[PDB]
Amino acid sequence: ASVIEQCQVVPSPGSATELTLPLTYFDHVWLAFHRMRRILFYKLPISRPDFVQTIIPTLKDSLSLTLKYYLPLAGNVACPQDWSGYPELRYVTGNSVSVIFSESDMDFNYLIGYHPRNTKDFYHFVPQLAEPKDAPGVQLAPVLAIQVTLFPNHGISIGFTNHHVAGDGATIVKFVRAWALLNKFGGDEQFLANEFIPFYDRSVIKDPNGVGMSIWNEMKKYKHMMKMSDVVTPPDKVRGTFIITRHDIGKLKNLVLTRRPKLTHVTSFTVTCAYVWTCIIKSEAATGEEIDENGMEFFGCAADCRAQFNPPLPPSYFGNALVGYVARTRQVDLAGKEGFTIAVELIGEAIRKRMKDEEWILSGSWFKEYDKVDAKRSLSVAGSPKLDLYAADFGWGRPEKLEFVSIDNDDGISMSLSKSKDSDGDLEIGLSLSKTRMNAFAAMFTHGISFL
Amino acid sequence: ASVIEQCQVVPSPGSATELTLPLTYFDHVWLAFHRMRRILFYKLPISRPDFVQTIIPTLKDSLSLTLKYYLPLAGNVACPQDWSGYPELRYVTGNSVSVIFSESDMDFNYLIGYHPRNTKDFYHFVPQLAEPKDAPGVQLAPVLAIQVTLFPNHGISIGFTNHHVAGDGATIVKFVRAWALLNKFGGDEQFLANEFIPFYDRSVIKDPNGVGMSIWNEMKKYKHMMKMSDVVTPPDKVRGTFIITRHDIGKLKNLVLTRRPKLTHVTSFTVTCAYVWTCIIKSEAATGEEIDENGMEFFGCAADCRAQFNPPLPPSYFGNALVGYVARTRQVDLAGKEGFTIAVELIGEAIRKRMKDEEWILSGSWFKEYDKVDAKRSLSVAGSPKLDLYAADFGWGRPEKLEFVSIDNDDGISMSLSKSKDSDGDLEIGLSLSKTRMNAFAAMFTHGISFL
Repeated sequence: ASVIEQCQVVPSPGSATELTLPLTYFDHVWLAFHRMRRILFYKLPISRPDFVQTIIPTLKDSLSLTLKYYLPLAGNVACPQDWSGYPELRYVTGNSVSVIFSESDMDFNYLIGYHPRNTKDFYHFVPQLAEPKDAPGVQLAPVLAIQVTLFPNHGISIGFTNHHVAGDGATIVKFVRAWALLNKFGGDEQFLANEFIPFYDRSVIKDPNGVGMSIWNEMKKYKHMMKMSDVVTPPDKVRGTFIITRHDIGKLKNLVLTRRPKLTHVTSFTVTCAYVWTCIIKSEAATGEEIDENGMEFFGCAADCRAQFNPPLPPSYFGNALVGYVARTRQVDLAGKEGFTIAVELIGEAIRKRMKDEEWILSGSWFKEYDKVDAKRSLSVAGSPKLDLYAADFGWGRPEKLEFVSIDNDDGISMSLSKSKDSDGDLEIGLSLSKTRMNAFAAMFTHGISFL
Repeated sequence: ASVIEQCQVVPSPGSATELTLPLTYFDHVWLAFHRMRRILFYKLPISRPDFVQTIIPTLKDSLSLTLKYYLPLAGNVACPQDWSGYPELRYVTGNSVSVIFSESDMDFNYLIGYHPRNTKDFYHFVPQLAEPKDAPGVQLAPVLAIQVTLFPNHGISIGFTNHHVAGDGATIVKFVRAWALLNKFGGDEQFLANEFIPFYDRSVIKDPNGVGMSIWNEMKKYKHMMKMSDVVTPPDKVRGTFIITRHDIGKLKNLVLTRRPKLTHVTSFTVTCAYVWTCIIKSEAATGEEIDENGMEFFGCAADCRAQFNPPLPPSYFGNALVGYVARTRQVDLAGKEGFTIAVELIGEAIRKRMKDEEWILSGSWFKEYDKVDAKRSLSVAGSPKLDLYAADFGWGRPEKLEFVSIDNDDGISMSLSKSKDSDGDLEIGLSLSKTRMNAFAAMFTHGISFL
């Protein structure tokens, strides 16, 4: 149910008029990627009246204020039509962010549970995101849209939809964080920490090998691959959160040590993913299935490159700086007894390999050449322990539940990962699966840990 | 394919002519129970000729010799037709054991694997067991039948079918053991250990409370319940062995100690069953299922009573001396995280309760009154770690694989348990399940231990 659309939410008075940003080679690939959807739920004893009275005006302000900092987010990513080259992120005085305030009679308490919940109901709280308009010899595409949604008496949700080409994940979260700060302290910029102020000037993304060009004036020939429209198809899968616990991580690390006592790279992340990985693989057998126990199996994830020789890139640099790491193995051994130990070996050495490896980013940019993986047989991680979007206090306190809605659309299994709401060192795992798989998996997760 | 039936295999020259044994209250209940089927496989480079030349005559001898000791096994259990009372085990000079030697072109190596195997193919190697004949005012039923089966070039199987009213499990295994000894040493009785010589005279089964009568002249009214005929229906389920390992048991015991550091009763048996129990319960959820997480769940098993104040019953006493122990709990908690710990608590205290408790056997014989359990929602254990039927060396060495075929027919989940073939302290778990359940379970078993 719709309350008021602010088709416009322009950046605050003091904002610049020109901001156009040509895409780094980091940005290019995301053009062929679907859009990102996150929701934040906030438990509140809020009435409708004062949602309209307060929440709207105050959010409306604090937002525009935010955008004066995170300017491209009102912008539009320009996409070249002929073989002229250079996609830019463009912002011009006039264009703005679409936000919708809606009200909803759905069970809040249900939605914010950790128990598996019908995946299709989360699309109601994430904005749909406008259709492409035209400029000369180019076409523009909205980069961000917000839905704020009241649950009379229980809380507010805040949905976000955005193009990965603009954002980063690291970059988008900084932005929410900052918007929250700005609302929380009623737009006193003296509260906006250095860390939440974006750093724009590119070229600090040095590119000697002309890969920004190369990695593009070649994609430039497959535009049907780069869907410019945001087309959402909610699937019937099921979405549930899993909490692996400070202690339990410890126990896992402990297990590794004992068994394979080499290995420098045994971090929380890598035990966690390694654990999930084996549960996925193991839980599949459980659901009566024809599976090639001999076929290869993949795990992948995106780094964040800002730590990079030269001087490590300013931790506020705006675009994308993701690079993918991939692990691989036959299912046979991943499903057999020393599977978790092997999982940790692989995932770990996937990272320990291409770390301070600047060459492989800039040169041998066949970082863009990890294209012999079976998307269908793989496991992709979304977030990062580092990213604490649970810190996004808007004034109504921290959130009750996070949902990374766009882990759904992936062609073969994707998992969210963030810090717990609650206990310092615990982690949240998000998953989106067929109800029977989900059942299978929830039982494997819960079984292994209980022997730890 | 049939080679030669010895419709007769009478006991050796020196045998007694009269042996009739009235049933203890231990024996009565087994009248309403289906028959027991076990197979032993022996890996051998054996040709057909010398199977006929040697194996047959030699087995044929050693067997009759054995039966001169274990006499009732040629007998017939008499079943009263009018309300006169007293079922007896009867043997008379003349009656004998039916044995069949057959040959088979099925893959031996397949059958003796631990991998799940089509349950229906094991009925080919266990004898069918004759139809009831008549005596005046009574009807007789064969108590035992043997099938010996050649696999040209790979081995011999030895199937057994028998009425639980005669045997015991403890009693039947002693008997195989003894037959093996007798063949192995070419019928030199000086090799037959005191332990393998049955003790017959009852009344050492003291009964002051007249329960032999009571617990019968009441069953005496439901004879359609006591199927006198052996009617076999092979089901399509799947049968696979699981090896929990000396070490792994240790690790489990260790886990208990740490968590619930009270509890005297934490034996291998009770961790093992407790473990399986939780895997059963947990693996059911995995297979997309409607299940009452609030409904009660049972575990049961048969003791062996020979250790019993008076003087503990001669360890060779012939009949049955089984009593059932039952544990119970809601599925909810058995499937949740402290499930295995709770499993051990329950199973353990089920035993630690009615141990040296002679009263509860003789008096309060409402040991026979454990009849509020949901057979459908329960887990029944067959064998015992003690019983080493792997020691049955006939001369061709110890066996390659044991199969307790009659764990199939149970109305809700039954598991075999014996010593490993191989490593001193490891245990074998037998199960018979629907292929999808079986898959589910094999993955749970294998997952939990790998974190141990």
